[PDB]
Amino acid sequence: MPNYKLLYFNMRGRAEIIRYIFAYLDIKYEDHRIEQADWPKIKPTLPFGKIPVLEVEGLTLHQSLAIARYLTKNTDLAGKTELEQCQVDAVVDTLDDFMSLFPWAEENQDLKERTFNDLLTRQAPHLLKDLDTYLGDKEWFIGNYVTWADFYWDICSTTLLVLKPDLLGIYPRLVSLRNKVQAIPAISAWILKRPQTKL
Amino acid sequence: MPNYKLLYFNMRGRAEIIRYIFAYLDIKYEDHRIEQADWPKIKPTLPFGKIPVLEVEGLTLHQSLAIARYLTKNTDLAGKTELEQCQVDAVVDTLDDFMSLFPWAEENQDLKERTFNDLLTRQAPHLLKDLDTYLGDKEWFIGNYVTWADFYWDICSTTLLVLKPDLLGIYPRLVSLRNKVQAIPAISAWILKRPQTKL
Ligand SMILES: N[C@@H](CCC(=O)N[C@@H](CS)C(=O)NCC(=O)O)C(=O)O
Ligand SMILES: N[C@@H](CCC(=O)N[C@@H](CS)C(=O)NCC(=O)O)C(=O)O
Repeated sequence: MPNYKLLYFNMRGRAEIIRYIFAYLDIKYEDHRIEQADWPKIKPTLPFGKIPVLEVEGLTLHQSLAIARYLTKNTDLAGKTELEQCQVDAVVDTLDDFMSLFPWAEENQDLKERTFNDLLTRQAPHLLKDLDTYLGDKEWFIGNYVTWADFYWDICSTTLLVLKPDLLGIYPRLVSLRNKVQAIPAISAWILKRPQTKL
Repeated sequence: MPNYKLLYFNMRGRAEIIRYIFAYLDIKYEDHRIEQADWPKIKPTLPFGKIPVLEVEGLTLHQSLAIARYLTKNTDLAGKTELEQCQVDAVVDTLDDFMSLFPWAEENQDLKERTFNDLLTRQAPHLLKDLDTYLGDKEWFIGNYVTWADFYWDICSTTLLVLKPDLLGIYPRLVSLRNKVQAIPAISAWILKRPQTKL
């Protein structure tokens, strides 16, 4: 129904969860991508000087997870009951907590590459085992229906595999889960048309 | 109506936003506080091995902001419309993004004290000016009614003032806002009865 304008860098990054939700709900929007070179001109015009932001009817929303949660309201993706909605939120928060540990902006490319290494080999196995245990034998994180938490797992694991290709080898269940998310038609189409980018 | 069991350390920390919401809604709950010494015994029994957690009818919820958002649903505290709910969420996320930068677990008490210094003197002014600009002359962040975003500002600014006492001197509006939150009867009562703790 309404017109949407997503603004972010030409990368999956923080905006990708929003792009998945739009794809799934078949909601049209302008996927406005900017190059790093353009950022300096744009940054000062945004509320809290950061992206992504969503222009909705001339109102600029910010914060990717706040926007994702807003787009999924009164939708099954958010979770059917209030208890499930909290569980969906908790999983996205657990995954985001981890991805936030990565020093993506680290200037020192030595320390960075060395921290990435620690994270990927020391902490990840703990996150993965709890996540695996949580998922158990359910079809999706929450149960028998897909939620935006499952989308987030696909989004997060994609970048992580770019970092450490063999990261998921010991977790077939987590593998099957991301495979399932990727098989959903609306997502498969998006994945194929989406710009090939590293992060 | 239902029985609640909050589990966390004896500190405001991550669980304080939940304690504010309970106080305001006048919902009874067991405020179970544990000492650091007990943590090792408890940690392995929790889903993702972290606190706070909320036991509701024998179901363990986790992630403070996921729980806070669940408790505030179908309540004015969450924001009246879907657009305002997104804005309330976004403010909480902006404030949490910042507080997360603080290396609270830093072993190296030199680096830590030195990073805290940087954050407090270089980044905070930027967060504070955007926050101030956002609030403008509204009574509360969202407008003419209190939301859990306002609670969060009181919670976050409390710890920050423990760090840098003169941090808010240049922002009278942000000061008036936290003073207003503190004047709400249910909050005033909580503040007075809550255990005096540093963080
Ligand atoms: N939690 C926020 C984080 C926003 C954020 O840090 N965005 C970065 C890009 S990943 C940004 O705006 N960088 C440009 C800058 O801060 O100068 C969100 O998810 O939207
Ligand atoms: N974003 C999470 C953070 C959880 C977290 O880091 N909790 C800390 C206490 S503030 C914890 O569990 N510490 C014990 C440990 O990790 O060993 C939340 O808000 O619940």
